[PDB]
Amino acid sequence: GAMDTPGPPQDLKVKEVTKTSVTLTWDPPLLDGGSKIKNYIVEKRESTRKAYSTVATNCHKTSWKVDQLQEGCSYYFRVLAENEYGIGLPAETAESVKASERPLPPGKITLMDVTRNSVSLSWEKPEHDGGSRILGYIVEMQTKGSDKWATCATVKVTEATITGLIQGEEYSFRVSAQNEKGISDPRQLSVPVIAKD
Repeated sequence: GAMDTPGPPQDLKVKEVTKTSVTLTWDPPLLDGGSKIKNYIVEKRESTRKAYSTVATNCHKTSWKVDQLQEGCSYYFRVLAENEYGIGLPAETAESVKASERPLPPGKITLMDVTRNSVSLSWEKPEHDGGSRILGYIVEMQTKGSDKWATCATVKVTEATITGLIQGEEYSFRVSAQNEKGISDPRQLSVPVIAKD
């Protein structure tokens, strides 16, 4: 049949993303051009650059982890199959991917006020945002006796007052930071709080 370089890799996608790396996965071309695919070539393009940079020339599996990326920058990726006639058609990712990840947790939670029906909390911003700006915080509460944590506030500022508490009941609180990539581990307030006064 046809004698040619190979068709494009199929279903190229980004499997995982961190502030320093992206893992790619794909499937073999539907057409090899009549000669065995010897290897794949993997390339990256920081989105402001006109030229790709080659990351691997002898990739022998349908996956590759591209590392040493620059935090906060966005990238396109390209994979080509190669046979004895040379380099095949490119598969390129449809959208750019930003090298960033979910943030670190907020700083230590500080208990600011307690009354018979409320608790006020304050915290510092995360030590690092993972490369994507903090969008806000999720406060969760646990009531004595419960096997669950429940969201009790979603705020953009670094403080929250939780109202509607029962006098004499004991509550625990934790806070997580969120950005466009995900949500940090929660940081729990160091001690439970009895609603009183």
